[PDB]
Amino acid sequence: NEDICFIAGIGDTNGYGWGIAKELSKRNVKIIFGIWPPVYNIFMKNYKNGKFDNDMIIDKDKKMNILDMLPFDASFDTANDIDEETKNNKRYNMLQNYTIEDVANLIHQKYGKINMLVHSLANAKEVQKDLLNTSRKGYLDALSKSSYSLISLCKYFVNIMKPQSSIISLTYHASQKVVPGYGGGMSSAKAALESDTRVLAYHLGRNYNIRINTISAGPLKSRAATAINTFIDYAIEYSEKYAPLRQKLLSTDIGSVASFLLSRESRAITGQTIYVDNGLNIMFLPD
Amino acid sequence: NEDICFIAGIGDTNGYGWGIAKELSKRNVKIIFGIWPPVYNIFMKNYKNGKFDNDMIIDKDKKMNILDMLPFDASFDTANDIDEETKNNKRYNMLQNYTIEDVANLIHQKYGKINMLVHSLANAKEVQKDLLNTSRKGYLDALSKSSYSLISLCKYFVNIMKPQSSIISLTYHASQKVVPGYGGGMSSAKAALESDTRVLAYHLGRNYNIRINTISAGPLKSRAATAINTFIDYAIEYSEKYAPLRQKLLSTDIGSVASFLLSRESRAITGQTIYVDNGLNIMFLPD
Amino acid sequence: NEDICFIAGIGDTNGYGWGIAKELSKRNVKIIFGIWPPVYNIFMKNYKNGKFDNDMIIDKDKKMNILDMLPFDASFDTANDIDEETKNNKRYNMLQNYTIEDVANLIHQKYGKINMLVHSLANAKEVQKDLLNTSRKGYLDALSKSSYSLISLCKYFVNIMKPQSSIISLTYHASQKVVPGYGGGMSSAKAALESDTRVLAYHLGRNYNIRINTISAGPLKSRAATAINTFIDYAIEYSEKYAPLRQKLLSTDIGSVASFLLSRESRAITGQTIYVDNGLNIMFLPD
Amino acid sequence: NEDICFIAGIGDTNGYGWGIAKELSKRNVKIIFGIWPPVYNIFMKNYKNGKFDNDMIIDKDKKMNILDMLPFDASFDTANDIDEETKNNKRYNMLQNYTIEDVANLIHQKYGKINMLVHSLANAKEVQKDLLNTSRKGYLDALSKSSYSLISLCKYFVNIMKPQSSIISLTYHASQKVVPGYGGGMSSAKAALESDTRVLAYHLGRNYNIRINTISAGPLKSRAATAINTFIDYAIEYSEKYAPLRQKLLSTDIGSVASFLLSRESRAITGQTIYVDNGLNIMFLPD
Ligand SMILES: NC(=O)c1ccc[n+]([C@@H]2O[C@H](COP(=O)([O-])OP(=O)(O)OC[C@H]3O[C@@H](n4cnc5c(N)ncnc54)[C@H](O)[C@@H]3O)[C@@H](O)[C@H]2O)c1
Ligand SMILES: NC(=O)c1ccc[n+]([C@@H]2O[C@H](COP(=O)([O-])OP(=O)(O)OC[C@H]3O[C@@H](n4cnc5c(N)ncnc54)[C@H](O)[C@@H]3O)[C@@H](O)[C@H]2O)c1
Ligand SMILES: NC(=O)c1ccc[n+]([C@@H]2O[C@H](COP(=O)([O-])OP(=O)(O)OC[C@H]3O[C@@H](n4cnc5c(N)ncnc54)[C@H](O)[C@@H]3O)[C@@H](O)[C@H]2O)c1
Ligand SMILES: NC(=O)c1ccc[n+]([C@@H]2O[C@H](COP(=O)([O-])OP(=O)(O)OC[C@H]3O[C@@H](n4cnc5c(N)ncnc54)[C@H](O)[C@@H]3O)[C@@H](O)[C@H]2O)c1
Ligand SMILES: OCc1ccc(Oc2ccc(Cl)cc2Cl)c(O)c1
Ligand SMILES: OCc1ccc(Oc2ccc(Cl)cc2Cl)c(O)c1
Ligand SMILES: OCc1ccc(Oc2ccc(Cl)cc2Cl)c(O)c1
Ligand SMILES: OCc1ccc(Oc2ccc(Cl)cc2Cl)c(O)c1
Repeated sequence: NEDICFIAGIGDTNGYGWGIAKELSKRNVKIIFGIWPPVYNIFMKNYKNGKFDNDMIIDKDKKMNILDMLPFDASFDTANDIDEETKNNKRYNMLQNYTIEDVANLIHQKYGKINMLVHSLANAKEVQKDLLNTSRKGYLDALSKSSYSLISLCKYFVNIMKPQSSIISLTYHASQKVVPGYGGGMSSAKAALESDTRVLAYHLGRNYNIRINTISAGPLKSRAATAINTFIDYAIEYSEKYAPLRQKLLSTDIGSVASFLLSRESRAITGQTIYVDNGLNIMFLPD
Repeated sequence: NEDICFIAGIGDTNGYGWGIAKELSKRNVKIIFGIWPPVYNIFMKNYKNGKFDNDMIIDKDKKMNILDMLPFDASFDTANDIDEETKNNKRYNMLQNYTIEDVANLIHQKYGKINMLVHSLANAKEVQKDLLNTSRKGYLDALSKSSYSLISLCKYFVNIMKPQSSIISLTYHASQKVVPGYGGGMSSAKAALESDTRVLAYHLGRNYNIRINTISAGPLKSRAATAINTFIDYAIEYSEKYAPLRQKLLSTDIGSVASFLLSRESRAITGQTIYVDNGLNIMFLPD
Repeated sequence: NEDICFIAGIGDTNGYGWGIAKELSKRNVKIIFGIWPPVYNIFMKNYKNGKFDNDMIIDKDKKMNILDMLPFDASFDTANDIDEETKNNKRYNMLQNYTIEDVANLIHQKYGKINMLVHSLANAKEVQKDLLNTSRKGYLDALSKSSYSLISLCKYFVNIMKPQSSIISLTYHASQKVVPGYGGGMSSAKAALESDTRVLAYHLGRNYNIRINTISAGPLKSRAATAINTFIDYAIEYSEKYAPLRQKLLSTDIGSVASFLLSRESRAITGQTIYVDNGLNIMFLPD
Repeated sequence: NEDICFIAGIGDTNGYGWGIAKELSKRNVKIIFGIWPPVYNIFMKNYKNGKFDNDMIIDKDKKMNILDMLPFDASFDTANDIDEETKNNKRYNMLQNYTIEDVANLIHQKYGKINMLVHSLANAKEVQKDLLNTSRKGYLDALSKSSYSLISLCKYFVNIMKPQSSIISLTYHASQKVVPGYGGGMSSAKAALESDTRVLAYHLGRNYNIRINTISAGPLKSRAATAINTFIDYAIEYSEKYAPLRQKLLSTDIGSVASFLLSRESRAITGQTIYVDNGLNIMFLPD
């Protein structure tokens, strides 16, 4: 009663953002979507057209309660940060107040203080090249959009959160062990993120009593996964064959964990990387 | 319903076992206590004399419910392991079916299959001596009671548990980083426990579809903690001053995490060490 | 006989770069210095003036053999990457061929193929602000100069290295555990670096048979350490008081390890973070 | 000179003990072998009959030098620990001073203080059974012989060692990640060993100025490796195909690392697990 969560990084219903939204809904948490401008209008259209009606069903009792849907770009911290090419762009020209500070302000102006924050987004222009062939521009882009965006989101959203609020992001084990196709500095971005989760936990915990953790998810066939070089088909087959738990990993499996970590039940957990991957991370040798 | 939990390692209401019991009770889980014979009688008398009535209060809306109390010694796998001296000992003479196998059979005969199992016990004859000064007997004692007991509980209880059951144990960071005062091969035992948790997640996940995880708890002033000599006041004071979250760590804080890991909501987590310690583990240098 | 090492990141003799140069010298490795342009001329002047003569003494037998000293800026991958403000800058206008590709070319043109590479440099414009107050520009700068620079150096220098060559960089435990004054995204930069060391180890090992590792050094009172917010005086006092080995950490302590990892003796070690810190990293609770 | 190393765990020339001996010999270190009584006689006869002559060749410039060969059983701390049956056993009846304390005293009486100590031994009665199926006796046997033996060697040998001495042992990644086939509580034992290495680095560093580290070696086809059942050919084949460095892992590869960690050149390293495994440990998914 009175819980609000902003979920940054929803493009459709096949990702972890949706799975997190669903499980939170089971707890009656009011959901707000942060949607990347290039895919905002298409998302809105699909929604209006009922494409997601089946995916919104929680069970016999209720449908997902989406409070709001807002364009959100993690590339830009403030209004001042947008360049001419973006201002003049087909998809952006028709929207506004989609930088991180603007979204924080706008949510606060519409619904007040919130208490749950979800970072569920990543990007890397050069993800299809291996680390050794990644440019400076490509590397920094991955860190900017996949790691720095977490820090920015915290800096701006903490002003509009209640004490004892909770924050999560999503990571991948490629930060810790070598995953060949996970290129473009995504492995690097994820390494920074897991470390940043610790440092942030210190500052937010001491200064605001706010917790932050990260979930290291197993493979899910989402939009962005399909962008990597079959990679995702391999990851999923391998996981289902060699993980300790031979079960299909679902986005709601991550969602049920996200929900717990965002609740008061996990009051004593902060700065952690929690693995939700059917135990795959524990294996050395495939058997 | 049909949720039954066996909690192995309860002697009073001051430890993590009680905190886990209270939190599980809040979710309507049936609780069965396994009590070490040296303190079983004192436990029962206190209970009967209503000495724990206060401690069983949940909401003031609700009160803890305990299905059964059973004598239990995690030193003994089967009846045939019990040495003549122990079986005739003043505190054991009067008790029956207290080995790991017998307690498994007993519970199964009385209530059928269970779906939740808690290892919440440790012991070490030589905990007061630092590692270098620990004898072979002392070290092996510590591993036998604090680590092997977990593997044995698993071997015998997996026959009385349903698929998708969950198992948790409790550990301490001294396994990964040096804590002077944590002697006797206790650090050794917790390191083995945390490694055995992975190995067992493999076997139990593939063969039985059963999860196992361990919680690395922060300092609580329990009965056993005081037996370390003072050490625990130091640990508590240090934790409350330097942890990211500066709040008093409660037994029920661990309880609610335990409860989550035991429920179906952590379906995709297995073989992990989950830290519930106000984030202290993430720190390097104090302030 | 015939070993050449390029050391990127020498400003004076109080850092780890110098300590590495010294120990390598003991093995008769030919040393080449990569010196950051802003401090190139001052370094050259001090050298010419004999300020380092005492610091170059190895022992009774010999003086350090410096093959060459070159301006080197890790901010720039190629000639194309330099902007007008830098081209027009007091200290830069008077030098050339100081981008990473130019240095690789120039060394190769002068001395041929080399077999030992050392990354011993970091920078972060906003190091004095905590992570939460660090800007995008500040964060990315730290990653650009402290982490991406390693990848670039490998991409360009592998063309001019022999099979079985070896590469190292320097890191700090702040990537793994929270160190309060280590701000500006340096903790983040170091986290990316340790992870990048793994990914690089894969690519360089499979494609070129080249090894790469990173040394996680304890505190040394160097130029850059003095830039952090007494921090370094605290770090050193604490380390000398609480590390398992109560001895002054010397730059040559790191140098002797760097030397081993750059030699054939460590033929089977790659992608590792090796701690050289008098064991400090193993402690949880100060005693 | 005055460098003397005791190597505990040698039965033939096919293990890591021999490889460590050869590498130490190359540095003019005096070698003393501690040989388990069940294979001591067979070892001596082979040696005397010149069966190891080939294996002792270093450069063809040089040949291994062995100061002494001693019967040694790491099961027994002192003479008073030896059970009547063992002392009268056919293979033990003829031997004397083979406990940890007696071998320490003996070496001290014969050669004075030593500065290098190698634990290169492990055993487990039930290694063929997976963890879940390991008995209490088997598990405790594995910890007693493979882990406790290290602590005991330390306690008794620290009296016959000089300050700035160094101690190494050998471990395997199955402590940290799951390796099916590594049964008997061997994984448990290696996890305890790796934790005890930190705890002992603390005590030994502060009280004696003595270092201790452990090497996590990749697969070598030793005598003991074949006793696991095949398991080791599998491990080797997997390692040579998937490791960053695709070259055959040799015993002397471990030897040279051991030699570095035992020398004064690793003065600032203590309590670490150093991986010498062609970088396999850093990988997540194969190709
Ligand atoms: N899918 C997997 O297998 C997997 C495994 C581990 C971790 N993850 C992580 O989970 C998170 C969610 O991704 P997903 O797997 O659900 O795929 P997804 O495509 O559903 O989610 C990624 C979202 O990030 C958004 N995004 C990209 N750039 C952005 C920017 N600059 N500003 C704002 N939004 C931007 C995209 O619109 C997209 O909706 C990611 O951080 C990913 O790294 C995914
Ligand atoms: N209290 C802390 O600070 C702390 C921190 C980390 C982990 N832990 C862990 O939590 C668990 C419980 O300890 P606690 O702190 O709650 O103290 P506690 O005394 O409340 O719990 C220990 C219980 O284990 C029982 N026990 C001991 N040996 C037994 C045997 N052979 N068979 C059956 N039962 C036996 C004892 O009777 C006792 O009731 C332990 O595993 C401990 O390692 C405690
Ligand atoms: N000193 C410590 O306590 C400590 C502890 C752990 C790690 N380290 C690491 O050791 C490495 C060496 O630093 P140090 O401690 O010897 O101090 P240092 O100042 O002697 O070395 C840092 C060098 O990096 C150079 N540099 C900065 N920006 C550069 C750029 N854009 N291009 C090229 N060079 C640039 C500087 O000129 C300087 O000489 C650093 O990576 C540091 O992070 C230091
Ligand atoms: N070979 C590998 O693949 C591998 C990989 C990682 C670690 N290791 C480790 O290396 C060490 C040596 O094993 P190895 O692979 O060289 O096989 P090995 O047979 O060459 O070494 C084992 C030696 O230990 C001796 N030993 C056993 N019990 C003893 C006791 N109670 N007292 C004294 N000596 C005893 C045996 O006689 C044998 O000579 C072990 O600790 C093992 O765990 C080996
Ligand atoms: O199965 C592993 C896996 C699949 C998808 C992932 O998400 C991304 C990967 C790359 C990029 Cl550019 C963006 C995103 Cl959202 C991910 O992190 C890990
Ligand atoms: O605050 C840290 C801490 C306190 C108590 C603990 O529990 C024990 C410690 C020693 C022994 Cl012999 C038995 C137990 Cl139950 C523990 O594991 C960690
Ligand atoms: O004692 C810990 C410590 C001291 C100095 C360090 O090096 C730097 C720190 C910050 C910046 Cl901007 C640049 C460099 Cl070279 C470092 O990494 C860690
Ligand atoms: O290739 C991995 C590997 C092979 C052999 C090993 O050594 C032993 C394994 C089991 C037992 Cl009973 C005794 C020893 Cl010496 C080991 O530790 C790891």
